[PDB]
Amino acid sequence: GAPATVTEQGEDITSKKDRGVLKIVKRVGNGEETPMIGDKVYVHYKGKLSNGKKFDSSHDRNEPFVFSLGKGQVIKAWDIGVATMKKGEIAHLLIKPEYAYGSAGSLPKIPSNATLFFEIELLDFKGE
Ligand SMILES: COc1cc2cc(c1OC)OCCOC/C=C/CCOC(=O)[C@@H]1CCCCN1C(=O)[C@H]2C1CCCCC1
Repeated sequence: GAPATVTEQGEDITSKKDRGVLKIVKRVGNGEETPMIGDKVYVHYKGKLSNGKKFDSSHDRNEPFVFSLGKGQVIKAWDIGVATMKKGEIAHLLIKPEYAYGSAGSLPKIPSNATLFFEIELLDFKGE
């Protein structure tokens, strides 16, 4: 499935090159700008545990998901991954626990030491 494809084929976008955040661009976006830290970012996403045992989508709530990049509003892997995306891009991310919820997890949704998968569409971003 998509998670295994990212394992095999994704780019390691971590600074440490520890394969903690792997990315495939699935649909190319437009322009040269990518979000800077502080920017207000608008996304649609679908996510799940690598193992399929829980799922989540912006669509569940009927509206884009909006966050400020780098303000600790989302997991580290999103701050790292979404900062690489262009407006209109769709990407897949596979994420090791050290860039998500770690050894503690976040019960009941996220177990300890969980690997996470997301599809993310970058709809728009704007400067603070
Ligand atoms: C650990 O708690 C949750 C995790 C996730 C979704 C949750 C959630 O309950 C608070 O509720 C849906 C509404 O929440 C909005 C974003 C939350 C920030 C925390 O989430 C994140 O930083 C990441 C990136 C942004 C989108 C949501 N995502 C999640 O980790 C998801 C999680 C994805 C894997 C499957 C289960 C849900």
